[PDB]
Amino acid sequence: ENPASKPTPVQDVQGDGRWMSLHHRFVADSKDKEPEVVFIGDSLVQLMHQSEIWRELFSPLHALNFGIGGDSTQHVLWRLENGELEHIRPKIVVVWVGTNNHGHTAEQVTGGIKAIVQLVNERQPQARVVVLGLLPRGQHPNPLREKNRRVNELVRAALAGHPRAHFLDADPGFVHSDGTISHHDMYDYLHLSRLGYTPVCRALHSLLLRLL
Ligand SMILES: *[P@](C)(=O)O[C@@H](C)C(C)(C)C
Repeated sequence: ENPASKPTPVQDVQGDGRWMSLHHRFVADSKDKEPEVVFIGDSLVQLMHQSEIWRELFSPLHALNFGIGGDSTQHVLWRLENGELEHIRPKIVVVWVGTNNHGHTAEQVTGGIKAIVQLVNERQPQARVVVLGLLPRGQHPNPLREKNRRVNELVRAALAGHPRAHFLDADPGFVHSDGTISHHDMYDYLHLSRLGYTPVCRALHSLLLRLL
């Protein structure tokens, strides 16, 4: 099987049970709330909630943020199948995951993303699905930049004839002419600074407004 599309939780090898705690909180969120928009994915999704941009752009939309740092596609898939889509009927689900899929080919990662969209199409058939492209990373040109680009190309091709699945490239051009990414946009060449989130969230918020 494609390991990217075989649903599995993150095994606790540290001992504090943080991953399961987050999942359980999100499950409780879905049990208690009636969101119109559900965001799910990795640290890029999660930290969007920690910015002041969230309360100004996305809170008004009645949204839940189920991002978990370190998640790969198969982890998001497991979470969606194991409680996080229960007791809700969102209009839109936003998916952003795949940059952490180390050891998976771009094709496998694409397969994991397609599996996520399919599951959402089954459990929440009324919802439109928005998939964000994987952002570049690393200070200089490197294999992960090519990988994420290739995933974006493949995912975009997969979603193009899917008329309630929407591929969104939120990258305003973080990779400059000299091939570098500024630490002002990504403080560690992966996570987005407040300045980095600005054009990304603006792009997303715009799309969400059109669909909604
Ligand atoms: P995001 C891209 O999930 O950040 C990850 C790699 C951690 C630093 C492990 C949370």
